[PDB]
Amino acid sequence: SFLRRNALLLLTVLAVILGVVLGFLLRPYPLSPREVKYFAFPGELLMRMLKMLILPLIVSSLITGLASLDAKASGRLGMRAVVYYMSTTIIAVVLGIILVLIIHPKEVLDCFLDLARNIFPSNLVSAAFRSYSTTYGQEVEGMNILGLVVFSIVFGIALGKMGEQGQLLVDFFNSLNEATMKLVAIIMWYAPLGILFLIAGKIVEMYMVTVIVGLVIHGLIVLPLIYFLITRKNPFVFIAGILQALITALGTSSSSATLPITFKCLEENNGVDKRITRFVLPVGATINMDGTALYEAVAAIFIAQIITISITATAASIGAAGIPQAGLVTMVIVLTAVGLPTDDITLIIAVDWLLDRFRTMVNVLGDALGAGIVEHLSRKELEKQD
Amino acid sequence: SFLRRNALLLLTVLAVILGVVLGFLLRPYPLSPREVKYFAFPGELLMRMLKMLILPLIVSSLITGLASLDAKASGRLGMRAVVYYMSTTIIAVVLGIILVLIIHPKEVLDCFLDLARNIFPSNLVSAAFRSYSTTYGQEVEGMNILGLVVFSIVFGIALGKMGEQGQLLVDFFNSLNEATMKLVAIIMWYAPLGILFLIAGKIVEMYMVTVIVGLVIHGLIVLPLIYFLITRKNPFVFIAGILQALITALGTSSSSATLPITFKCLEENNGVDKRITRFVLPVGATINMDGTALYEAVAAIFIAQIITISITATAASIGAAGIPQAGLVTMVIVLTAVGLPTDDITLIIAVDWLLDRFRTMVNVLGDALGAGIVEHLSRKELEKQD
Amino acid sequence: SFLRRNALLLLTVLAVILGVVLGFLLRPYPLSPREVKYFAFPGELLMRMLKMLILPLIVSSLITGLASLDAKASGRLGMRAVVYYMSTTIIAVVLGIILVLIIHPKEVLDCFLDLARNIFPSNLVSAAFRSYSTTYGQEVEGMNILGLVVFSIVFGIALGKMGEQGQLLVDFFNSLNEATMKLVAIIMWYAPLGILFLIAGKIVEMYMVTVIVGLVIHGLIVLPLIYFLITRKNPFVFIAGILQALITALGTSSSSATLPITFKCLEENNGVDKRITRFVLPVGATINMDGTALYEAVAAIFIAQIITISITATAASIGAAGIPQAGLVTMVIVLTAVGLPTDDITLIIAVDWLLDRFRTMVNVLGDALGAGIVEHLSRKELEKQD
Ligand SMILES: COc1ccc([C@@H]2C(C#N)=C(N)OC3=C2C(=O)C[C@@H](c2cccc4ccccc24)C3)cc1
Ligand SMILES: COc1ccc([C@@H]2C(C#N)=C(N)OC3=C2C(=O)C[C@@H](c2cccc4ccccc24)C3)cc1
Ligand SMILES: COc1ccc([C@@H]2C(C#N)=C(N)OC3=C2C(=O)C[C@@H](c2cccc4ccccc24)C3)cc1
Ligand SMILES: [Ba+2]
Ligand SMILES: [Ba+2]
Ligand SMILES: [Ba+2]
Ligand SMILES: [Ba+2]
Ligand SMILES: [Ba+2]
Ligand SMILES: [Ba+2]
Ligand SMILES: [Rb+]
Ligand SMILES: [Rb+]
Ligand SMILES: [Rb+]
Repeated sequence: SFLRRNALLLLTVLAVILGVVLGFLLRPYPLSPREVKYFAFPGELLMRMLKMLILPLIVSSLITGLASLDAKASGRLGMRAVVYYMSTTIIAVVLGIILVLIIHPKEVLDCFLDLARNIFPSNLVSAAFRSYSTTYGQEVEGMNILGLVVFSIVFGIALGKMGEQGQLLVDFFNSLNEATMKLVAIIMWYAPLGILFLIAGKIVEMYMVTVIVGLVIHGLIVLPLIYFLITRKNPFVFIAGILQALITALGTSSSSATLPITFKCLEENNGVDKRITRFVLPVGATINMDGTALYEAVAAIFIAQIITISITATAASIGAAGIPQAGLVTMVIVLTAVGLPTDDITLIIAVDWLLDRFRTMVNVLGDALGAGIVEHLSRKELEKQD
Repeated sequence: SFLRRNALLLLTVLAVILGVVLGFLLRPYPLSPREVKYFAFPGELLMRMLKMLILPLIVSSLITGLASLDAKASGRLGMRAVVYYMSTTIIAVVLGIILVLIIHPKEVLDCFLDLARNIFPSNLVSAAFRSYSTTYGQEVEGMNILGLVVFSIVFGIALGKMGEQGQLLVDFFNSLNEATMKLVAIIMWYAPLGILFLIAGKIVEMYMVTVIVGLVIHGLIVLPLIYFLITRKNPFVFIAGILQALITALGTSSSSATLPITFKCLEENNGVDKRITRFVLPVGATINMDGTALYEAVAAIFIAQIITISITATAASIGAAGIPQAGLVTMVIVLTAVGLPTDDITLIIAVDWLLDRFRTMVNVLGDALGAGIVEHLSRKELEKQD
Repeated sequence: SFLRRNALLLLTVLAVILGVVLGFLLRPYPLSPREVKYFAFPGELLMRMLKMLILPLIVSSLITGLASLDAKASGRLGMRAVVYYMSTTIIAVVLGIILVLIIHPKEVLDCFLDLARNIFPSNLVSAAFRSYSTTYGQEVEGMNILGLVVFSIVFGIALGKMGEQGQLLVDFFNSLNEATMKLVAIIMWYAPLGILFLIAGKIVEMYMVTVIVGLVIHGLIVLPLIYFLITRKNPFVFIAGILQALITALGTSSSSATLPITFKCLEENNGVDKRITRFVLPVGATINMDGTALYEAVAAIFIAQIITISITATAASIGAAGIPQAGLVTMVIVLTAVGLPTDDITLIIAVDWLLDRFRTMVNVLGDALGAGIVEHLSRKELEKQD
């Protein structure tokens, strides 16, 4: 009965172990890294299929998400969601400093300007695939999620204040979100074939231990106890539904790439209201620092062998939303403010390929558990609409 | 009562004087021009917020603008609008020659080919952010307004001939125009904070006098007397409404960047019919040469110290719609036809930063006063639809 | 009466002869090839006008084409269409080997990977104008038709399974297809002026004979006899309607560029059902190899003076959908698998300018005659919907 009910998640569990085993079976690499790319190809296709659906999901989710909700109420439960994104990050930043205290193993100012320049895009067509970042054309390949999310929020809320006239395109983007979420059903089945070929190509190439210690204790103790404190419901039962999304989080290593799956794992598996998931999930894929700030704060102290380092590490990953090799460049810029050499970066690249997979896993769990706290803390607002 | 009724325009007047004063207070610049960019940043954000809204306003304005109007009648009042864009330019070109007579202070052929190549875009997605211009990829960053306006006009009129089937997406773009015009309400409030920081960063760096003499006499005598001749109504009362747009025209220095504000200053402040503003304003932001041809014709004679120079100067700025540093490159190409050195251009760049602000001010007033003449000369066509 | 009924096709026939005559009248070229570009300009404008309409036609045709049809039935008549695209190619590849037997006159593996990478686009906005192809950014200018067609098919069929919710945007893209097909009426009239100036600029610059022999025998014997075998109707009567599209196929030399005209020549001239033309024509503009594989297979044997060469030549042109100079680069990659020098390519470029015009003519006829066979072999499926 277990193999019949939960069939696809047992396949992804089989894909993780088979991906490690087959990868370790073909570990002595006599072939050039060019041939490794040809081997990791079936997993590379899944990423293209997922990246395809990021843009028409993020745009359509928020536009309907802020329109379905009253402009006055949505602005209030939105501030309630900010409470989660700020508190969990504060505890994580604090946890990172204690973690290195017991077990010790482009300009800086320009990144705060590029983040503000990315928030308000110059062209929405250019925002859909090019992100702004000052270089010495500043626009470079990689979706400007921070700009599209900002426009979608103010555009979506403008439709809530429109009513009669606005009703047309709101029904359009809801049908569009339903269309893009009907394409995700097929992408979920290609995931086992993808993941096993994707992680196998990435394996064939004490700080590492420090990171996982803090990441697991935050995702299994800190975050679930925050959920149990307000909702008064078991967190593992909520975790059981989002299992098909948390396993893919390791393979994808991007919260944006897993967003189409994470959406179905909350709306279908756990049974969470669409009106709040469409409001929490897109913002959470960029604003949430729970896992990525906890990874970057530990990275700064390890190579050095306090308030200024934390703020710079936060504004780094928010500025580099879904751009390829985001963690690689952001760690360089954060070292200019502290005054540390860039020679140590040549070693963390050969260890980030497995550590970034767990970084996303905490980030995806945070947005999912965040929506669970939001739903319970906004039940009266949701009943007002019905 | 005056401070209560007209509050935001008194703030922009305060922003202009405070922008000059604070700029002159911090005039001795010990900092590198890189730091000037960081200072002019709050005004740089307003430009990104305005450029954001250009594209979804221009596309949606014309599509509904030509569909709401009868395909037979719209084609006729359109020719009536061409009468304005041709006559005012002829008088301006003539005024420029008299102005230099009393007070004397890529190829040419390729620009006429690039203009024709820009009119019909090869790809509408590429047209939304890349303009065609031959270089020795010809497509370069900067919206192809000339191509999007052309498509929107023939696409919008195709919906007027569609009727029943076409009614769906016409109601979509009208709701979309209403959405983009509901976002402009917040951008209008960021303008005082923007303008004061934007003009201050631009101040810290007899021909100049000749230009303003011709520009003021055209905008305060020539254009208002043309309005008073047909409408038989006071032009200053019409100018009083568009005050919030004319002040921003100095700061933005682009007729396209001020189009979202100019739209509200005509539809809300002066109380002009949407059906004709959506028809006159987008075309006027590119086709109108009243101020920019009057600036370029005087530029040619001053550095030289007749029919061929005027036509080449007209087709230059129409070809370079909203592309950055349009006046800088177009003045180089116009000198090849007359046979004059490019050494004189190194001096006008340090004076254009204040002169281009008044160039746009005449251009924005021309499109606004043009719509006023169009409304009065097409009252019977508008009554036919009701 | 003949000049009155069929007026525009007699003009395009006049354009072909006048284009050759005027071109041969101005054959001794004393002007640099830069001036030839300025001469071929009125035909260059038609191509921009046609390329403009490719993207909003391909996207809107398939989305409504798979939604109007039942998800179960469409998947079946789709397999019936694959029968045509596979059988006609098999006969063509076989015909090419017999044609060279009687009358004898980036990596290879990467192209099979790039084709799979193009099928699933990473970003739909980027897919609308940039195609993926590995180079040693892989994304380069030229519409990713293979990616947009794939998305449109799975997105369109997702709307058929949506019903009530999906009904909104399906009526949108059908009105949009009707809009883009109402713009094509004016482009059809610019074609005679275009073609005569476009072919004249291309003329002023035994293998050639071998190609036309096989191309004419396939398009006038093989393909029409396949039509007459199933439909039991005269093929020349069906060819008579699509005459306005077949003449333009010579001028455009691209099946995608002629798609907007080919659509009207089937829906209006021959009177074919929209539901199947919108399903056959976009796929046929890329997947069909009837003419282009017959051109490339003969190209390999001529320069050499069997199963491995045919498969590589097929996957080459499908990978290079509508990208400029597709036949030039694909012939280089196919020679690496066989092991032949690239010195022979410097001669075929000066002969492809007339041979590629007939290559498309066979490809356009194949898609048109394919739709004719599909309609007759799916009459019962079409009656089920009514
Ligand atoms: C800096 O990064 C952000 C931007 C937004 C948010 C919140 C959020 C989430 N999650 C969503 N979906 O909507 C709103 C939020 C508000 O705080 C306020 C709320 C809102 C209401 C009314 C007018 C607004 C005008 C501008 C911005 C937000 C507005 C909408 C959080 C972080
Ligand atoms: C060269 O730059 C331009 C293009 C257009 C215009 C006029 C205009 C303004 N303002 C608008 N909104 O629509 C039309 C205009 C016509 O003259 C004619 C009118 C029109 C009616 C019917 C069919 C047409 C077909 C092609 C072009 C315009 C057409 C529309 C002016 C300058
Ligand atoms: C490789 O290049 C292609 C892709 C598609 C096609 C066929 C086609 C044509 N012509 C169209 N318009 O739709 C479908 C086709 C199917 O074979 C199958 C059919 C279909 C039905 C149901 C689910 C599908 C899921 C994925 C792909 C096709 C699907 C749609 C042919 C070649
Ligand atoms: Ba957080
Ligand atoms: Ba509402
Ligand atoms: Ba004018
Ligand atoms: Ba109408
Ligand atoms: Ba075929
Ligand atoms: Ba249906
Ligand atoms: Rb990541
Ligand atoms: Rb300007
Ligand atoms: Rb071709």
